Amino acid sequence: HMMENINIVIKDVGYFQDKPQFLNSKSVRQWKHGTKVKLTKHNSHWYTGVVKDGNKSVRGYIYHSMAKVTSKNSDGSVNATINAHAFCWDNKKLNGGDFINLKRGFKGITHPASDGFYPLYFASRKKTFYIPRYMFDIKG
Repeated sequence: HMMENINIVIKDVGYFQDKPQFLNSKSVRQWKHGTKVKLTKHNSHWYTGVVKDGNKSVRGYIYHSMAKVTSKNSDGSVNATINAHAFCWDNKKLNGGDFINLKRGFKGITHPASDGFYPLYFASRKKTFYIPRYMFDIKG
């Protein structure tokens, strides 16, 4: 049994990445569901904001479906609540194509991936989706 499975759970967070992309980005923050933040609209699909790591200001980007806007500030910023969810994609670009919104706490099975693209086989679909490491925990 050289082949292995991994039980995974999708994190209870929204992803505030160092770039407005899911591939080859680092999390500046993984904000718990319900966290209240200030953001600015960056484009049709992304918000941006700034946080402090020590005295250093760091910019991040969060996908529109992970941020519920509750009010609009005069300076053009917005006040929002984080809506935690993840994604898996039918290709390793992690950008459009066929993708699925995975609910916070979604329980899945995957396999060791040397390239960091963890495969999810959905019976109902006839296809492999891919989830990056940073969107899930391994029970243990």
